[PDB]
Amino acid sequence: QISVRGLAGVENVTELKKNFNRHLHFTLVKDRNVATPRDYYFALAHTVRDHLVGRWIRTQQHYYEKDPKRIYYLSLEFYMGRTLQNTMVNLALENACDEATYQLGLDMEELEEIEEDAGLGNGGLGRLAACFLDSMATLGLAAYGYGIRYEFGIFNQKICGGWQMEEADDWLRYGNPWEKARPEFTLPVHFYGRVEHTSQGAKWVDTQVVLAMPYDTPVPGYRNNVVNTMRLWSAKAPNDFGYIQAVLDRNLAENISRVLYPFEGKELRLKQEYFVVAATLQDIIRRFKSSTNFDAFPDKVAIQLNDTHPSLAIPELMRVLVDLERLDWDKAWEVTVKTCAYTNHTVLPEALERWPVHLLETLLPRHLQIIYEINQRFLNRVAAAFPGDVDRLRRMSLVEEGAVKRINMAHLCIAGSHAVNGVARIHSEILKKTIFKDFYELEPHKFQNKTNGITPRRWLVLCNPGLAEIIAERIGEEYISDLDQLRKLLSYVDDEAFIRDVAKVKQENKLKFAAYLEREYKVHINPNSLFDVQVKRIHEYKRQLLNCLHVITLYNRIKKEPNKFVVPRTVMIGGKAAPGYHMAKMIIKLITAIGDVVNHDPVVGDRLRVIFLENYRVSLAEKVIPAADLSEQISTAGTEASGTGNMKFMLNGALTIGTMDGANVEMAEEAGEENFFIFGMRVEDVDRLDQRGYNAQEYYDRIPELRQIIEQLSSGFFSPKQPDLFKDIVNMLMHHDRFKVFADYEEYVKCQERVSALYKNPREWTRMVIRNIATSGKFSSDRTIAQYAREIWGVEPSRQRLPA
Amino acid sequence: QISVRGLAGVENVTELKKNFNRHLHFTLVKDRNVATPRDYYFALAHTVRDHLVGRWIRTQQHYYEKDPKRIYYLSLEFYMGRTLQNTMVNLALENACDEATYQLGLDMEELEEIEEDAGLGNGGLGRLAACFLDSMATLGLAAYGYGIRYEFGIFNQKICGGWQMEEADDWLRYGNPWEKARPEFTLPVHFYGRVEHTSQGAKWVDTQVVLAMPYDTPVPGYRNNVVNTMRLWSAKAPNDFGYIQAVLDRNLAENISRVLYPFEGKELRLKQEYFVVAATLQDIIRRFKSSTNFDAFPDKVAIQLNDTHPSLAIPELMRVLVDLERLDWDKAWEVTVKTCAYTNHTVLPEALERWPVHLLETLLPRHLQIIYEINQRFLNRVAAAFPGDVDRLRRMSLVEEGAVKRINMAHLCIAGSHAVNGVARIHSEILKKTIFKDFYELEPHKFQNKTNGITPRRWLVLCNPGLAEIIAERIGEEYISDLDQLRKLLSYVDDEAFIRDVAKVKQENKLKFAAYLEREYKVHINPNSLFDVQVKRIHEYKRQLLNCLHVITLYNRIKKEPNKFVVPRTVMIGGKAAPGYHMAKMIIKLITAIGDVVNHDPVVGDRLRVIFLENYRVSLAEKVIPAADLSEQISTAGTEASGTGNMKFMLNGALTIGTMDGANVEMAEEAGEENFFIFGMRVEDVDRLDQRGYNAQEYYDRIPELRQIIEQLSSGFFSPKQPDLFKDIVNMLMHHDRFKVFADYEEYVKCQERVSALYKNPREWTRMVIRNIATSGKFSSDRTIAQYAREIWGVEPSRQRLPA
Ligand SMILES: OC[C@H]1NC[C@@H](O)[C@@H]1O
Ligand SMILES: OC[C@H]1NC[C@@H](O)[C@@H]1O
Repeated sequence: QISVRGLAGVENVTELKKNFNRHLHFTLVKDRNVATPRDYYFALAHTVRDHLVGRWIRTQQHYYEKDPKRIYYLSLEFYMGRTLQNTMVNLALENACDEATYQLGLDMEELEEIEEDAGLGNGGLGRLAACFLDSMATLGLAAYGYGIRYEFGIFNQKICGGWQMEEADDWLRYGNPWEKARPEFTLPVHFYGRVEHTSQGAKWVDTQVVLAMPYDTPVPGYRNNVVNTMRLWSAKAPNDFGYIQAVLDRNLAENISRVLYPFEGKELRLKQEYFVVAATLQDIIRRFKSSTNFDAFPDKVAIQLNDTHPSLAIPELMRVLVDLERLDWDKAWEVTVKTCAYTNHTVLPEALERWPVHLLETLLPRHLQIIYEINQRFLNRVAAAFPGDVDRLRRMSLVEEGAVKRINMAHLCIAGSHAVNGVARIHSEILKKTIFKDFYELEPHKFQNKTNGITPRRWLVLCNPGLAEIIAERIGEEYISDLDQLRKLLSYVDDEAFIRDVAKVKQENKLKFAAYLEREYKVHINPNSLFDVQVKRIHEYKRQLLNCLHVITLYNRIKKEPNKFVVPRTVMIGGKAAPGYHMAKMIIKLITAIGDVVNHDPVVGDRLRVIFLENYRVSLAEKVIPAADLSEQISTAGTEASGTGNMKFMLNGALTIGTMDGANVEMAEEAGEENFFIFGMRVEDVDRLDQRGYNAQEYYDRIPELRQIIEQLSSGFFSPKQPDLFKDIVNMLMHHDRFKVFADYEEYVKCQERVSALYKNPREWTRMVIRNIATSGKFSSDRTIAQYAREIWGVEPSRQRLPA
Repeated sequence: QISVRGLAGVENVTELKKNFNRHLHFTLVKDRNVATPRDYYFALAHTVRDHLVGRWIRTQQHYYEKDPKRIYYLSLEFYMGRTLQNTMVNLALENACDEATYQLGLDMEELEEIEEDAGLGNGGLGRLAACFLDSMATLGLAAYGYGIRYEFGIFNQKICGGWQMEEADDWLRYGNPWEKARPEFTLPVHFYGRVEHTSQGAKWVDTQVVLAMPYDTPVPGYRNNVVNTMRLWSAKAPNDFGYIQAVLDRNLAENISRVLYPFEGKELRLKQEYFVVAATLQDIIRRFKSSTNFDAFPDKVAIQLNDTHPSLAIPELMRVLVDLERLDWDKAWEVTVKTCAYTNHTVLPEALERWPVHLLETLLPRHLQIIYEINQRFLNRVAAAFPGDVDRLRRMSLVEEGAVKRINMAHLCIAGSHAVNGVARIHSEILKKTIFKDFYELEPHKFQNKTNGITPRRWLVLCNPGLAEIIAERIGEEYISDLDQLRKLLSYVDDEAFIRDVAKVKQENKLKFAAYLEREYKVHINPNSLFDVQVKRIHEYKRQLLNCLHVITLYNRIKKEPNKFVVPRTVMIGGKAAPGYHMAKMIIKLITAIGDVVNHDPVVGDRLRVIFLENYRVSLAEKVIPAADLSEQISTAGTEASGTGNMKFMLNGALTIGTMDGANVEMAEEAGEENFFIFGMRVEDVDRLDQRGYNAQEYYDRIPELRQIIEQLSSGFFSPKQPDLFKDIVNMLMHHDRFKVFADYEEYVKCQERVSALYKNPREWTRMVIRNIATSGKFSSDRTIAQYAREIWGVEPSRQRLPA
């Protein structure tokens, strides 16, 4: 249909049709009589997979020949979403498949909707890694994603009477046609045991052996015929493991790759972490030996560590080079530091892993020895650089004293890596000034920034084809792999035909999403209202509560002056809470409770709707973001390391209400502050407040509108049958608010009125939109990856094709 | 190469080659560079599978149209062996594939050897069901095998210092290309719960739901284009089943289809049994409704129950018809009796399932109620037929008193079935006279015989192509689906060219197997010796111990007169012992212990070898039976219900040494007693001995040669480092021998001398062989199945093709 999807020729369409029939017939073992839409989805998925694998074989063939420096991206989270459309777009098969399935009496869009989201990630970190794989392939890097094939992803979220219910994600129930099991490349991973010393170094012995089975998923670049590999590890018990009981207990080892953790210091967590690290490192070493001399290892291998999760890669690499390959400490260490780099994804104190010594002792005794020995040599470097600074010595130690003895894994990461980066400028500055100040003063050259990005493939071409077409009409298709080219849309801010087109696309997207809400969730929304959307994980730092306070203000204002005009709004909030995070679960209930009162008040009518979006995930993100008018990015300054949803919204025609936090600062810098709704405390202001002490009572005393809301919550206004249901929320807001919701309330409400004012003038809104879209180029993951490649890994990106 | 495999044409071979490459490329995701022989095996297996599925679809399509009476064969054992060659032969693809793989630089025979045996059965019962599926498809019956997809089969047997070690059978490690998972046809199976009564009948409530997932395996008929289905059930936990623990405990439900039991009254056993029954019955009912009126059910459905294992099918069918479909008792019962039939496979007291009431109460409360109610109505039938016979009432009851209360499942089987059969004439007679006398006197018309059979496809054409070719040269190919035609070989017993050919085939088979022993197991055997082979499960009734006593006699005779001529022999014994069957495990050790002494005695030389065959299984049976001269079938009279190995040997050119037990009686009747080495007690003689009382001491007192052997065993002759190792064996032989080994010793040794005498005259041996092969026609499973079809199920077999 459109230009951004490819050619629907004569030979391709005819050839696709007979491969569809072949897979339905031979692969699926069905005919037209018993074939359900799911079988049709599988037949198409298998047919498209055929074109991937041909390119996949050639790519790995190619890397064998050229022998380039290999990048290893290690994450415990790969938040992939659906694969079919992404695959069709990157291979230029979308129109051929659409025409081909049409000629068969099939709707392709109906088929796409049957694919389950890969349950392989939680949130930002996981989606980031997905965007990166896409970018890495698009830029011709010989890169590998490595992680765990969780049998059950992050839970599916169901709402029952306003409460989050968790239910298992059986995304694999019907099979995954994209993955290829590789049982022939299975690998031992060791646990417990003991250390023995011999005239010939240390030996790890009497170990429980868990086997690690790899599944491979192809990762297609954008129209460059490069197809990289994402390799995911599954746990499988060994074969010599009454007789019936020995076979049943094989389940115990296989529990490692069973569930993604929604930092909780459980053993199973540590085991997952070592599991992915150990198998991955064996694979990396094996691949390098098919190039003896580990001097060249850093020129052939780059390993990127994402948060403290794969931190054990450092002692593990040491263990292999020292105990097994017989290299001297100093040489092994030189190789480890040059190979590894460390990205920090968030400063949240409750996410920087600190393991108890008594646990590493039991589970990985040799690793503890290596850590102690790393710590010792590192501390002599500190001692010699800062003579007499004993407090620095204990601050910088990898070992923490007091209560239980712990190993700070972030400190390990810094010591054993040649580069350390944060994920947006302000965040990387914060690392340098606060939590890693000591390490920065010792090695200022390790510390870099790499502002996060999103892929324009999924996050524009795939999810918003309408917008993608009108851009291409004016400036052509080159922007898809070079998003900076969107600057050229600046010369169109005054063009009347373009203003109308941007506004029409937005309204089409809104109408569409409005109709999805009704069909699948029977809830009725006004499509000409302002689509006010906050979508991300539920957490107090993200301050869904601040949004809640605004929604109630608008409602109270409508009740006070009902016959006075207000810009209508649909307020949408979606996100999962962590299962044991009580406050987050209460917030969800608060939101749905506000909906119950507001959506059923006749005096309000269709002027305010509060909708909770159930089971927020990648594929729901692809539907809601194109339809949004207002992006809520309202974390307390200094808490959101970057964010990436914000970039998704910028790129899709939403204006942003936000604090100067994470990437917001750089988004506002790129579009100009005038084109951005910035409100609230900067980082400096939060610090000043922290010094004097935060007293929420003061805000309750001076702001009558806020006082009313607190009273309403306390007295059961939003919970008539359980008057004191939100007592924990009120009590937290009043006495124990770490994120200072009340302090940003006034300026947030004031900013919101300005958002409303501007929306009454559609023409000016849309011009402001154009200025955002036109300046979103910096936020491409192509740009991010290009920077990692040049400043960290030491490989040159490439835009060159591989033969078809 | 040969005529019995098909045409290797021009279009087929060319077309097979590009499908081989397609699966290697696209299915396997490999190229010539990384492709191991296993990948080549998988590429061929996938290519041949393509031709199956085309016929598979049409067959089920066909049955939908014609709507024939459907046969359901229920077994907890399906002992399938390898599938590739069987598949090639039945489709007539063997020569096309051989030529096709040759043109690619591949040896097909090398590839065949990479396929693992389906770990889905234990022994006779399991192999019987396999032969039957083959026969049912060959004879055009709309039949379905139903059972459990055990994740780990029967253990693999390893010998370590003469002892059986059990190790898990991970036959699925690399995947099974023959099966098709069907997640879309998953089914609930209920456990525990309670019964509630309502104005509207009984209700089963508060049940644990285990889900039952079906895997389908195609079952090709012989060159008739019929392809039936074998459906196997896998356990999978439900979706609403801290949060981490709820996901891990999903393993508990999935333990149902985890391991085949090597009758042990465990709960997990009962659960497996109910599991297969419940899901199977739901499937049967569903299929019948796509024909309201359950009067026609018996005309559309036949269910065959194999031993007491699927006995719960009877109360389960009642439960569905009464509680769910709302039929009256009497009508439901009429339907159940007409649908079900029961085969008994062995009279072994320790294999007739008797479950404790307290267990059925807990696990299946409604089923217990239905059983009690069945028992009540059945006992009124007994009371009215035999007025005043109270002991008959308690003998015939489904409920047993004393100690723990038990349900006799065999009694249930008889009451709720319209036919009951044994598996060889003598065995069916025994059922009528002894263990089911009471039931026979009440309903003489239920009781039938159906002598077991083997398939000539696997057990001649597949395993012995050499013999298959020389037969076809003289009489053509028609015998493969009509084995009675072997009678025509009678007119050849005096033909000189045929005598030589039979003898040459045998020697080729022997040379071949001799060379397999050396390569894979480095053990050196004389190929001109008499190949004396006893292969079957190790059990005292099978009397491997009697064979052992002969081997030691021969050895002692050689030591006494070393320079006297004896017909050289290789004595081969193979078989698995049940893990907790102590005596059987000791017997194995005894056999290997005899080997240690005998194979290393210089004075013996290559005149006697004792080899234990490790890990006896279907594919080893396919190698050893063609190579055998002497078939040991030496169970105590009245203990072997039929046997089937015996028929395998008869058909492959071995003479038989045996007791008049099971099918031996009918084999001797068909070939004439003169052409058979019958020895020992008949059934009548065992009875007479049982009456007087068995005193083994008496035989030890009168037979000096036997006395010597006992002394040797006791004094540590075969166990020098552990003198008293075989004390349990001696002690059992002497005081607690239930199978009367000593009583058959003299006549067994005497018979063995006659076997030896005849072997010195090769020409007469081979003529006697011809007379056996020529009369083995009755033992075809085609004949057996034809009889089940006509006398039990009420369907007419057919030899007609389906379109190609
Ligand atoms: O770096 C991935 C994510 N970590 C926390 C967010 O601020 C950031 O986008
Ligand atoms: O009927 C299957 C098997 N049960 C015991 C054996 O005698 C018989 O072949």
